[PDB]
Amino acid sequence: PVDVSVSIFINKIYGVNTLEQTYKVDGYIVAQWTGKPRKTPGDKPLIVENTQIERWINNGLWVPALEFINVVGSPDTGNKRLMLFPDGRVIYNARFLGSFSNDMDFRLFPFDRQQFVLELEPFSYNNQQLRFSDIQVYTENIDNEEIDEWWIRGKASTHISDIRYDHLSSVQPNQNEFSRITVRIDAVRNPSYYLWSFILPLGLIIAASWSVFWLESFSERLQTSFTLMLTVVAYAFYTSNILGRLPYTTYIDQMIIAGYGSIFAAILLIIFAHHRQANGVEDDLLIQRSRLAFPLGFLAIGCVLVIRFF
Amino acid sequence: PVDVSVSIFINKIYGVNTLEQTYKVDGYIVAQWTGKPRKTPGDKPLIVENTQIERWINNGLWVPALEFINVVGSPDTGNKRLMLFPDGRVIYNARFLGSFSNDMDFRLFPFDRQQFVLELEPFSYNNQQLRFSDIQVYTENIDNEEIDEWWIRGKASTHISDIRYDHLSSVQPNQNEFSRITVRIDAVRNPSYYLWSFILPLGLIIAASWSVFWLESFSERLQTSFTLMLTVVAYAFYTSNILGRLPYTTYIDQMIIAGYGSIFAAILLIIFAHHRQANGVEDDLLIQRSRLAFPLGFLAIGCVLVIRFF
Amino acid sequence: PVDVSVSIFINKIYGVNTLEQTYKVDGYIVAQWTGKPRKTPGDKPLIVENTQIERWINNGLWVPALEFINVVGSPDTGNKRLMLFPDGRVIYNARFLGSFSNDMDFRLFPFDRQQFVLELEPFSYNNQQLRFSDIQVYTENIDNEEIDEWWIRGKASTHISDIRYDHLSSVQPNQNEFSRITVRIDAVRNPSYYLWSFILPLGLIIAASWSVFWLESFSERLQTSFTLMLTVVAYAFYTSNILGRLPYTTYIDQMIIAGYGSIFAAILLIIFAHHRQANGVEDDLLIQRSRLAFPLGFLAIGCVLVIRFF
Amino acid sequence: PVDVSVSIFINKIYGVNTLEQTYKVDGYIVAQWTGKPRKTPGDKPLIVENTQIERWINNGLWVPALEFINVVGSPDTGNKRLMLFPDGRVIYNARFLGSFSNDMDFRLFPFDRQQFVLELEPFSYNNQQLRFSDIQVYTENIDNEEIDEWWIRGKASTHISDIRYDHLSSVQPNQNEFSRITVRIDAVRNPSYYLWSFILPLGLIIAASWSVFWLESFSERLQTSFTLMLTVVAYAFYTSNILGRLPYTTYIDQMIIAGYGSIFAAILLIIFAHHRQANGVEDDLLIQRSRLAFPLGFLAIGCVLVIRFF
Amino acid sequence: PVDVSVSIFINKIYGVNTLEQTYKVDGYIVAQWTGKPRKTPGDKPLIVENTQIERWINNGLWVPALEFINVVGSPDTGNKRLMLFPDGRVIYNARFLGSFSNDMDFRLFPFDRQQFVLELEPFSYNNQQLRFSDIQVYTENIDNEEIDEWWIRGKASTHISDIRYDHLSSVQPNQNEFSRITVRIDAVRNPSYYLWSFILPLGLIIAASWSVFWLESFSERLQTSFTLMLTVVAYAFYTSNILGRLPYTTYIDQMIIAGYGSIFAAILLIIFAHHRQANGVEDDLLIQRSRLAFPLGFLAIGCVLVIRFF
Ligand code: NA
Ligand code: NA
Repeated sequence: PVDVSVSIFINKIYGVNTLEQTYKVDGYIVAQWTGKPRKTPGDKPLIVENTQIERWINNGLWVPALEFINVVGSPDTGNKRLMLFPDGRVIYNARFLGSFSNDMDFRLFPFDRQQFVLELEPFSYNNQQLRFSDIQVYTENIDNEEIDEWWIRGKASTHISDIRYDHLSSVQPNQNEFSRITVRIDAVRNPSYYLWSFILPLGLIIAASWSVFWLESFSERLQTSFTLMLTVVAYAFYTSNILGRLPYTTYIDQMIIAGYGSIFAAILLIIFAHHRQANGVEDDLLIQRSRLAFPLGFLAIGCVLVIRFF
Repeated sequence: PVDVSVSIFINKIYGVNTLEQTYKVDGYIVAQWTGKPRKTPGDKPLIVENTQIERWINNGLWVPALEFINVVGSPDTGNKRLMLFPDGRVIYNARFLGSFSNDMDFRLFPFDRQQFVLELEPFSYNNQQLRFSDIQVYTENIDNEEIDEWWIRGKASTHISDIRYDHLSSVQPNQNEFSRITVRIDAVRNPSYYLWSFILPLGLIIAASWSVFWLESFSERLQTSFTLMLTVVAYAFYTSNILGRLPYTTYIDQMIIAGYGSIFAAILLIIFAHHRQANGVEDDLLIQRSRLAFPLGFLAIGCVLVIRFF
Repeated sequence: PVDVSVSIFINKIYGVNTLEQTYKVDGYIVAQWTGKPRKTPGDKPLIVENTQIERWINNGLWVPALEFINVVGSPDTGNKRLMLFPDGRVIYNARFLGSFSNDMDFRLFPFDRQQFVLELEPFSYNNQQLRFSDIQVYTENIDNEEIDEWWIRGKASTHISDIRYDHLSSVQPNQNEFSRITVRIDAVRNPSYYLWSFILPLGLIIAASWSVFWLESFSERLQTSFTLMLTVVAYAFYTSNILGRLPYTTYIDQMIIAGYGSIFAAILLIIFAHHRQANGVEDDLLIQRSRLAFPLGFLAIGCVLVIRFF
Repeated sequence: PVDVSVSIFINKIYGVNTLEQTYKVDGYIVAQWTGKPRKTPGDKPLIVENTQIERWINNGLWVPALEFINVVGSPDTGNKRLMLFPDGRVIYNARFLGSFSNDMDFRLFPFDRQQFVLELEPFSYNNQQLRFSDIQVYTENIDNEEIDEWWIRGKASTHISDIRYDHLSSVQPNQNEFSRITVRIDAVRNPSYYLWSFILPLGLIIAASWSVFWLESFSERLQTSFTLMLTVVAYAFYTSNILGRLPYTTYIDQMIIAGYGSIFAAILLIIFAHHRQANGVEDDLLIQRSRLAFPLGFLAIGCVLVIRFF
Repeated sequence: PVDVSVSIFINKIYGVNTLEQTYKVDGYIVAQWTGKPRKTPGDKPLIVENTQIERWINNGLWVPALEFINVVGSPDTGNKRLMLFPDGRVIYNARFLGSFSNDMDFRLFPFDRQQFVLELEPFSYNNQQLRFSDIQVYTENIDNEEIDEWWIRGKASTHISDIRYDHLSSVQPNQNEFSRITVRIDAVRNPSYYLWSFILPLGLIIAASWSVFWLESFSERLQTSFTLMLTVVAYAFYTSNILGRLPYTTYIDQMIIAGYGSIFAAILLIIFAHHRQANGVEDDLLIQRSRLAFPLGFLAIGCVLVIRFF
């Protein structure tokens, strides 16, 4: 087998698209490995750039292709560099730019923690003939800085894994498992946008929809609460704006459903109160006396969700 | 004729676009077939990667092109591998990534069951000179896991079909039918998103638009019901958001039209009730007595649609 | 001159974009023509696939380029096949996929009938040296089936036309007119989507905006009619959603303007009625007596438009 | 210097995008020029198509590259034709398709007049070694017909200009000015869409918001005028839909701001009128007597803008 | 080391996308450097255009690749020119078109000042073998003119920087720092669009929501203020339209939150006023006496933000 040493440089991470579960990675790929010695002009290694590497491959150079597994489309390679040493180590450099896609789990969406994964494999050389020795990661341009809505934490977590591909069994019986390089880039979201943008105006709308309880006329109790109920229902599709069509709820989702329950229970309580007014002049007191206990109850449900879910 | 053995690996299915009737498939193609024996260096098969397969084709190697029928655009191939055995079997490997399009039928949209089809054909070699022997499918990375709004069930269903192309009749009279590989990937949707997102707030709006019947003043009976009627009409275009401009209705569509009928019959009943008030003080009882029977009627229409349609 | 026989296969029509006046066509191109005889291995015609046709062109083969006139961008060709017969007929096959654009006329939009046109020309060979003999069309996969909002009727209508290009006059004086292949694919829209989706809720809104005439209080006559008037105005941009910024009106457009006239005349009639109430207690009868005659009038305007326009 | 004769054919203009200031042009490029005589087979000029022009360039043919200046991206060339005459004139043909971008000035947007400009330059040959003799334009397929929202007027206006490029001064001291071909295609918009689509419903809304002055109750004067004021404010973003984020106003913009002034002055006048009602029963007459003079005033402001601006 | 002189021409800047933090740059690249002398036909330098530069590279010409660091995707190069002098200076010309991305800081968004940065580096040649001598910038076509929402100020600010790349340490121990060309293009936004488009209608809405204080009936004080409050809340997402999901607020954001505070404090003050009405007939004076002091207070908060923030 042949040892391979890979060094990775990450330029910038951008274009994180939760709707399509994609994100874009910029950087360079450097693969170092050792072969037979050769002769170079001078005692200095040879520089072979693009539209000249193919000529040396046609001469008989062995340059394996190292693909990326978790990409959509094709890695948009730029220039590519081949470095040839007389002593017998061959170094291939290229600038990738890939649109990477991976699984994400949005349970606690405003305060979520994700990771970016990079999965690299040789295309046709198994570890019995091409082994990845080690990788050292270079993340310094994005080491501690904020992506447009995500914060970065710490260094990269890396691992090389060996995975079996059963679909080569008819064409390569026993040696069909591949050395795979896996790199993790941890990332945490900034809650700040949603905190100043949605949970605040919703908070004011909930407060006004509670303050409607202090009124003393029936039309003011119903019509304003109805308009507020419909406009609160109109904010159901905020999660679908940023995220996909997720089968599970978030804090915005759970909060807005709790708001729905509050306003619907309020309008049912008012209707039941008027139905208890048999003559239209007998006044109930206990049924609107909930101005101070149930706000503590709603904050209690909120703090139970906060304590248990965190 | 020449036998061909194809083994298929499916990496991931994503980007299911019901609006354009497209979906994206990642994976690898492996075609195995047997020809004349040859000479290789060593007793080990030769590895010929990209920008070197064309040289061996120019040497006289017979590598047929196996296209995909049901794609939009072109399959975005990546690297391609040619495996050459001295004993006389030639194995071609390539990584496809295609945007696949096929028919879909959205009668029962929230609870629908679809399948993904892959249709492959050689470009110019009929089965009298190129026969597909068999295919074995490899679906393990996506064997039992949820696509972003679709669930996967079971293994792949495969079939090889032989179809006649009449447009080669002027250029190839009798032998113009092609061996086609067909692979089915069954998929079932998750109703969960729409269940928590749309049928619930619509349910609360219908319940409030019914609870308006318990009021005792004319302006409250009309104005709130009118605003609720217009906002219920405003949710007509929800199906057009996810789906296309379909000629047929769904459960959201049938439910929202039933809601339209309920609110329009309610407002007509209220107007007819006031017209029966000849003096403006004579009160009707039978015309608003439908508070308990017609909700059972609406649930009856719903359960009839549920029982008969399922 | 040289005869050319072209046979066309159409795979599927999709992606009809009325906003950009584009549509996508899938299929294969087959051009058959006769030249000088040659020598082949065996008595069987030679199969020359892609990345090998260029070598035979460099050998001295005459393969003309047959472009498409009415495309946007470039035809996304796939594989291409060259068929070489010893007796002297050369057959070129390729899989096109083009985004085709042509004129459309949307006078009667919900019930419109269009056609898809395919315009093909050789790039540089006039009919004095390259003549199109005939074409036979192959439309069987889409022969009788519904495109996502269009129905297909009958077979293809074809014609070969000879058109003069005056811009070669400085470079080719007398022989500058080109043989052009024209294929028509008739298509009719399905009215069903718009029939269940827009003309129905608009019908209910118009009916409610008429039923407001049966009320007996001024505020109920004005405020509800005003809200309904503004929401009917809000549906002006439905045509701009599907279609472009058309200089002419459709049935949705004419219907919604008729609705505008109805609601604006109604609110002016109510204001004029209240102005005729000099003391605020004198009641008019003739000015609201139009509950039964003018609905017949509005249906009369509708049926006049239906009878005359159809 | 070398004379060059260019003849231009324009196929169709489409995809005019005011938001990105782009438009798409289809057509062919024909460049005719005279060089040294040569030998051809027969007495007939040689036809050299694509993937064969490069071989003759490698033979020593001088084919300059004629780029387009005002494009975004790259001109999507199709086939390219080289015509070789024995007498010594070389004719290059190619089918371009470019996305062209240029300045536009939207002062009087609904009734605007623009022009399409085509700017062509050789890439590296100045007029001391490559001179453009003349151009004759061929616009017949689009000579008098309507683009989807633009009308075409007259023939093309052309000019060849010689412009200095100062950035070659370090590499070519004295001879660094380039012969540039400039073609103008005048175009005028059709006001019809906006005339039937926006200025009409806005006209009805303004008329209703004036007709609110004829009412006799305070709540009807305020609430309806408030809802109409907010929905008129809601139509502020119509210009941003079609156009960009322009620093200057249009007729829709000026009209909607005039509407804003009318409704805001009306609501301030009503509030001031009620404040002049000291006892709540004393009635003002002069403050609502403006039903007939200020509509003439608003039409006067409109006709002043029409007369002065046109 | 080898000196390199680079001259840059900028054609046009367009497509500034704050949502994706991208912008597009058009222009040409010219690199001048001196090598060994050679022989040319005549005493005039040789013109080598595209699809001929690669042949001279294969002959043994040393043409380094000068990439751009801060691009997304790949620079869409057009034609490329090589200029060869007999005396020994080699000049490479090419037309780039890149989508450039860089950091932006939107604290004071309507009145912001940004700069466009261009970062260029050789791909594999460090300054010990390739040194950038100097750069002279050519910005004349866009020297003083307005980009579609940005104004340009002054000349370009340029600097050449030398940056260490630690990821070549395993492959090149001591000499791994690269000469980088950095060009700054200062740009200032035009506040005019937002000034006439959003801060004006919001100003009228705030003025009407203040003028509601002059009314004398409870329903008019509540219902209109409630509808205005909800529609003011509805304009929260204006910043998200142009900008991204920013963690920090702007002047539109701070102004709209101040409006939220004004309307919510107003509705709470009205509710508290009615609660102070113990009998429903006792009238408060001090609680609505804030018609003249708190508008001065709101303008005071605005002018404090204006003075301190500027
Ligand atoms: Na009311
Ligand atoms: Na209302």
